[PDB]
Amino acid sequence: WTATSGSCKGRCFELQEVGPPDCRCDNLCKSYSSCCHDFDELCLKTARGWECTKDRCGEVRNEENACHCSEDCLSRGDCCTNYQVVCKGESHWVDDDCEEIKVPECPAGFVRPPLIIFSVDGFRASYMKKGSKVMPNIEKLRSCGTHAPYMRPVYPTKTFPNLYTLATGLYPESHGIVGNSMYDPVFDASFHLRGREKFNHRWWGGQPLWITATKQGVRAGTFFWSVSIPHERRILTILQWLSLPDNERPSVYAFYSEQPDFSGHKYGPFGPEMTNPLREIDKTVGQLMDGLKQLRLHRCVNVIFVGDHGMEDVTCDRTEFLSNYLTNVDDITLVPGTLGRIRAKSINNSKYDPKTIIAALTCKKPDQHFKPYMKQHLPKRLHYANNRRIEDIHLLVDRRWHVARKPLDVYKKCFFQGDHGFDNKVNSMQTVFVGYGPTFKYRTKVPPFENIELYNVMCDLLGLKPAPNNGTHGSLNHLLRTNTFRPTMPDEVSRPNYPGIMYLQSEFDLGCTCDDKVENKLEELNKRLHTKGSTKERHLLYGRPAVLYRTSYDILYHTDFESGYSEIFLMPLWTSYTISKQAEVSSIPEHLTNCVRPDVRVSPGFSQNCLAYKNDKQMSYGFLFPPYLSSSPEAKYDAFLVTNMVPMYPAFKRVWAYFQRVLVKKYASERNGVNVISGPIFDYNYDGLRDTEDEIKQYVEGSSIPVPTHYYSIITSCLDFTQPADKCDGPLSVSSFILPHRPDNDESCNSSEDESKWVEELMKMHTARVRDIEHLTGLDFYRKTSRSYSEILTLKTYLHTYES
Ligand SMILES: *[C@@H]1O[C@H](CO)[C@@H](O[C@@H]2O[C@H](CO)[C@@H](O[C@@H]3O[C@H](CO[C@H]4O[C@H](CO[C@H]5O[C@H](CO)[C@@H](O)[C@H](O)[C@@H]5O)[C@@H](O)[C@H](O[C@H]5O[C@H](CO)[C@@H](O)[C@H](O)[C@@H]5O[C@H]5O[C@H](CO)[C@@H](O)[C@H](O)[C@@H]5O)[C@@H]4O)[C@@H](O)[C@H](O[C@H]4O[C@H](CO)[C@@H](O)[C@H](O)[C@@H]4O[C@H]4O[C@H](CO)[C@@H](O)[C@H](O)[C@@H]4O)[C@@H]3O)[C@H](O)[C@H]2NC(C)=O)[C@H](O)[C@H]1NC(C)=O
Ligand SMILES: O=C(COc1ccc(OC(F)(F)F)cc1)N1C[C@H]2CN(C(=O)c3ccc4[nH]nnc4c3)C[C@@H]2C1
Ligand SMILES: [Ca+2]
Ligand SMILES: [Cl-]
Ligand SMILES: [K+]
Ligand code: NA
Ligand SMILES: [Zn+2]
Repeated sequence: WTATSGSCKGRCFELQEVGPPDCRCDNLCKSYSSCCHDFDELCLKTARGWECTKDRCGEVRNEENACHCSEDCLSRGDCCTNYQVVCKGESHWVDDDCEEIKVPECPAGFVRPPLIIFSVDGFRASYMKKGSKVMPNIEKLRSCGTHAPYMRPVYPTKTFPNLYTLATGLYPESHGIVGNSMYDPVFDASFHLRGREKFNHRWWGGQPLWITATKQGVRAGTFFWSVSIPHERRILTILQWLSLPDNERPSVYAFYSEQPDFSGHKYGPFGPEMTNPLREIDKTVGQLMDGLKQLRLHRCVNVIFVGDHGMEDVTCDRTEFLSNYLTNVDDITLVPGTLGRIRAKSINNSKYDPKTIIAALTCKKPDQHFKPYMKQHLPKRLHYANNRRIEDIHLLVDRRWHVARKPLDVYKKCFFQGDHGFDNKVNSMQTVFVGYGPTFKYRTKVPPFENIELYNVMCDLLGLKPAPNNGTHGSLNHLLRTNTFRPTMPDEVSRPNYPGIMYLQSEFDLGCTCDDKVENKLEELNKRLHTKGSTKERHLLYGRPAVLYRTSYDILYHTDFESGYSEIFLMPLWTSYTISKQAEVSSIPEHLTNCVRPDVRVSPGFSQNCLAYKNDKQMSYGFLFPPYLSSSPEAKYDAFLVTNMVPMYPAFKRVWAYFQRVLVKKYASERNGVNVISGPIFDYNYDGLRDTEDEIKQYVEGSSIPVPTHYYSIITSCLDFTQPADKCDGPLSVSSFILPHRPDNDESCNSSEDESKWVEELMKMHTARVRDIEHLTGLDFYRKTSRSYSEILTLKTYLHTYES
């Protein structure tokens, strides 16, 4: 209850939110039904419109006007944005040549260049090129400032999760806004687009930029705008706030546009009706820049033009219905549309079973346009699992489709032609980034990057310490002229041991055999050299990975590969090897098919054993360095050491073998050699972060051999592929993946076919950043290169997306 009997006189868009039951006048009061009686009259003036005309010039101030063309308007801070153009012979900002802004040019009393965030809903990346004719203001920011060809949103590519990811630098799983619609089972409360629950603070995790600023003494404009406040009023309010006295003036501001998203839903991303909303956005950008120029701020303020997600063609007739798959359709609740989330309709129903739901949804129709997952088996690059608000069952919907529960949900709930929400690597969901200002670079294109990285840079722009977040601070330093953040590499926490030969063969009782009793200082001094590290600079091109937690592990050298072998997990944390363009693939000799060899550098007590794999009817084993790529028959024996073995389900050995036998060589052929680092990942609580040993839920039967949830590989080569991977003088090129280690290939509907028709497609879906592997393994890669640390941070955030 508000006593809406007070007045907004001189309080319009006040920056303190006064507490009930004084009446409110802030840009949010409408949404709370709490505005003073006279809010509309005083604060939402519209008389005479938004532009000065020739006859208004020098007018007598009339306070009823939406904006002013009188002589006192510059000092009152409330001229129409085109005042100087119309009345003082000035040019529009878009008509001025662009001129490098080397230093901030700010009025006296400004302590730092203000930051203005101009955010646009549904602004698809390809609008920058495709709409460029009708957006001259936006085109000027883009070509004169710093721009990326596109910016990757987070999953799901829905509005609330992405705008709040922009504000916090966090994945939705960590900030808690995991959809536009949510149920939280602990609160027992629902979050909806319509209604008052969504305003409650307990949904909103993390620390958004306006709170980070405020706590550090930087004042912030209010980020939220009621839908019915016209764009022109939002702009004039920002400019008014920029004329406040020094002690009252914010340093950071946001503008938000519901367009082009709003028309994109009705007309599709490229409908002919979309040209108007692009013109209109651009005209708003021009009003802002004209208004800044008037206040002498156009070479002082940093502007970010940034979208939340793109927009795809999606129509009612491209809907899949769960009623065509499930017999028990009324026992589930579905969150529907461009993603699916399924939970039980009632917790009192003990006949509910996720396994039979998943199975009824798996590979059931030839053209099926969604795929079911338990949330922990989603591609780790989505980081969409670690939150009680994300339902255990997830459907990843193909681009251009919806999923709904029953046909009656579509016709009695076409009505629309565009939507978004799909997988964040989809081209149509990509969005935009431009920075323009003294602190951004001049006419500089930067590579695509993810929206989780912007929060750190916004903090950098405002001299703030960011709250802990999912960006990699320093990865976007190349966007900035100054204010760069200079990180240092993390300190290694555990140092390796370098074991020599310490055990005789008969000390091992592992149930392993190898047909190897077949056998000079020519070929004998040479083998000693190889076990001491003599070929280590061929196979370890960027230094050893550092271990950033407390553990016990051994470096092991071999002719063809080097490994860091964990005595705690009984297998390598990492295995590093280089395959040149010239390398040849050989088969495993007949006699050596089941060969496993004790490693005389490593105690029986810290080794796996073959018996456990024999006794374990479900689990087999594979090798991290592939026997197929051995440099010689003799070197091949090294690949069968017990210390190169890792537990693998037969189903997963199909994927791994094809990767190792076919794909590594293919990559070495195309990239002019590749360095590969491979290893296991344990993430049983699906939090994106390395498990400690007491979190492991599965072992090889009768043993202490822990079973990985995933296997990773990082594949590096020279960005200039005229140089071979092992003699590369400049920037690197990387692709990586984190394959889920699963006992079936149910994910891959074509898997009964030959691996050439399905494995590479699985791997592409599970593409990852080196940074994703860092979090999952507690390792730090690329510690010894000739590149600057900032450039290495950017390489570690790279994602190879396989889109066109
Ligand atoms: C992406 O980046 C993010 C952010 O960096 C990473 O997420 C962080 O990762 C940490 C490890 O998972 C985690 O540390 C936890 O935190 C526990 C305390 O957490 C609360 O406090 C947080 C701080 O708020 C304040 O921030 C500043 C200082 O930074 C202050 O000035 C202000 O005053 C702020 O208020 C807060 O952020 C956090 O919020 C979460 O939970 C809220 C609901 O309660 C949500 O609103 C919000 O959205 C957050 O939700 C996410 O995170 C939680 C995990 O916290 C998760 O469950 C949700 O699903 C969701 O994903 C809290 O309010 C701390 O107590 C923990 O310590 C335990 O474990 C250690 C083991 O070493 C023990 O020492 C300790 O005793 C304790 O164990 C005990 O408790 C156990 C139960 O957990 C029990 O089993 C056990 O037996 C013991 O009794 C631990 O440090 C961060 O909280 C988390 N931060 C955020 C924002 O998510 C993320 O990892 C990155 N992702 C990737 C892939 O890299
Ligand atoms: O006023 C703002 C600006 O809010 C920020 C926050 C952070 C922010 O972060 C920053 F600054 F870093 F960009 C920027 C603007 N609003 C965000 C709007 C989204 N709304 C929807 O109703 C909605 C729901 C589903 C949709 N699908 N498609 N479009 C959709 C739109 C109303 C909200 C009002
Ligand atoms: Ca984990
Ligand atoms: Cl949602
Ligand atoms: K077995
Ligand atoms: Na299959
Ligand atoms: Zn939308």
